[PDB]
Amino acid sequence: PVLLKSTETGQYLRINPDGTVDGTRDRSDTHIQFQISPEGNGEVLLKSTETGQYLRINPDGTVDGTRDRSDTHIQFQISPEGNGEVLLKSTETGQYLRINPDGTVDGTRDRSDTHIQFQISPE
Ligand SMILES: [Cl-]
Repeated sequence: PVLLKSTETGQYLRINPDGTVDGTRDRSDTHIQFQISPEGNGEVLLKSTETGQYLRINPDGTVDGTRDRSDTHIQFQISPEGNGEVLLKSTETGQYLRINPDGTVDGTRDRSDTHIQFQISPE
């Protein structure tokens, strides 16, 4: 498993069993563990290790978890950002995953937003 941490706020992405997605600094939470798996030849899915849910950025910018493997909004591209940092971009909507300082998680098309930078680390 890997962890997905917001560089700016030091919060880890978490998919809760209720399907909501938020950020936490609780390193002991089992729900911050992810598996990155291939989808076709150029994309990835980001799946919760403990709940089996996939991260989804909806067209309206909300971010939640789903187990619907047919959903077209669970596909991501990971793009290097210099240093050990990456952006996590929805292929379908062109939105970047963002963790806000209040712990909410959402999507934005603004590539200059400081809250879209992530560091991926083995657990
Ligand atoms: Cl905020």
